[PDB]
Amino acid sequence: SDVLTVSTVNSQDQVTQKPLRDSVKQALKNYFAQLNGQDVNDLYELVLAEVEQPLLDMVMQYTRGNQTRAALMMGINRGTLRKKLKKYGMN
Amino acid sequence: MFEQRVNSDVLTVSTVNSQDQVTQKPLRDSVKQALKNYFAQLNGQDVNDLYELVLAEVEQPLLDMVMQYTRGNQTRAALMMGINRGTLRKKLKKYGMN
DNA sequence: AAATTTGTTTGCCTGAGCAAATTT
DNA sequence: AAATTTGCTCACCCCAAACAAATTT
Repeated sequence: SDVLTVSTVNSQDQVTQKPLRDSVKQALKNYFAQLNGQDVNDLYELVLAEVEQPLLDMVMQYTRGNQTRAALMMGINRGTLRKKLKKYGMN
Repeated sequence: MFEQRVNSDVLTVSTVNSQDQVTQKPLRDSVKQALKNYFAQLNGQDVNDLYELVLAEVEQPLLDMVMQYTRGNQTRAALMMGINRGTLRKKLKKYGMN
């Protein structure tokens, strides 16, 4: 059903999958609890930078450095991918 | 007075370790693992949309939490996300969040 | 009734090329 | 020596702004 999942453990040491979206939700619930009405400036860039870094990181590992195959898997423009890599200084 | 809290530690998730001690670990790592599993469980065809896949999986909950936190308010929402109110409307429509 | 938000209009990623360089 | 990939140029979404209408303070 879901293709992006992570591994969880419960009290009874069973390992079970939960969707990544649930983890993201958890992280933000946390972030929000810790701040007390202190305003949030750029939450979108925050999350995005937090999520692109390991995305680029895993497809550059998977395509063994091949930016062309990487860009194809991701479904984005080769130039775009260059841009993103320069942005997080993985290059 | 102020201890450093780095970017990987701002958005975090509760993990359980080899000693049943609960610890906060980066959201980065959750994404990382979801992808490692998505790869290892891929026998073995091509992928053409990894980016939109991840992106939707991460936008949906970000949009959800922000709206809960602004009690439905789209102006405050778009303002704290740091995006134009119009595109916030666009994303919201795209995910059926109305 | 005044202030704010909504819903709606307006006007800063990509394919294709191409030579250099790298892998096959 | 061929094929592929890279680095680099070219020129089809996000944004502020505006405004009336709805809503919330």
